[PDB]
Amino acid sequence: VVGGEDARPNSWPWQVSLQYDSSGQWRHTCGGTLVDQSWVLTAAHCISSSRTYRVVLGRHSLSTNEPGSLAVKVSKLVVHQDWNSNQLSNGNDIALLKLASPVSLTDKIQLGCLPAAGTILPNNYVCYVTGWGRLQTNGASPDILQQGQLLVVDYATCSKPGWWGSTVKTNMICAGGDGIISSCNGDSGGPLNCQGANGQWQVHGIVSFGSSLGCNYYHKPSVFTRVSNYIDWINSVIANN
Ligand SMILES: *C(=O)[C@H](CC=C)[C@H]1CCC[C@@H]1O
Repeated sequence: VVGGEDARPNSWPWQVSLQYDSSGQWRHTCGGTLVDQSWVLTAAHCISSSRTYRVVLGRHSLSTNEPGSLAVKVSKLVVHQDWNSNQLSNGNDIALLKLASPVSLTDKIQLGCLPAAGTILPNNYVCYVTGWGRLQTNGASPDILQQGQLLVVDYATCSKPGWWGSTVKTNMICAGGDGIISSCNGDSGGPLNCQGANGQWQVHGIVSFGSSLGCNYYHKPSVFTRVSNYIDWINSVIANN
């Protein structure tokens, strides 16, 4: 996250680290959200069928084995069937990962709540992106979970040709776009968290893409997969695997 700050420890208890095996080291590559005791939600672009995956849960520092943090092997990968890696701007950038065994819920490890089907956030809605990605474009990755505040930019604005133009579809969410705060490489797959009308935190987006001009860029909002578009698919995959 560029332009953000350290999260409070364990305050985003659904946030996952998605890691792969790199030459006998476990290496962070994407974020994710725990969405059921057996399933993590993430971005399809984070998945290669050739890598091997584990998920780390209940974490704050990526390098410290903190008490009550947990690594679990990932055993099944389910990418959205309409995802095309060669057409990232079509959307459908979504994947569900099955854990080898269910996690027990705790104070540090909780489920992230999804919005109703079809829910659209209005312009300037307040949300927060979280992750262990880069702190600036091509710069450092933190050890500690960051968060950053991002306001929703609605479709009508974000599709303008000064913004993303036609890169952006109604199956995505735009947030940010001031050039101060953004997601960045390494935040991919993790949550856009927005608090619903009754206090509750919900995960509305999955970090998908930013601009080749830079992670933080005026009138290039960070783009997210819109979770309220796949509620039905998420539940089918879970019932059927
Ligand atoms: C994820 O962190 C990145 C988007 C965030 C702004 C992805 C861009 C391509 C590589 C990475 O997976």
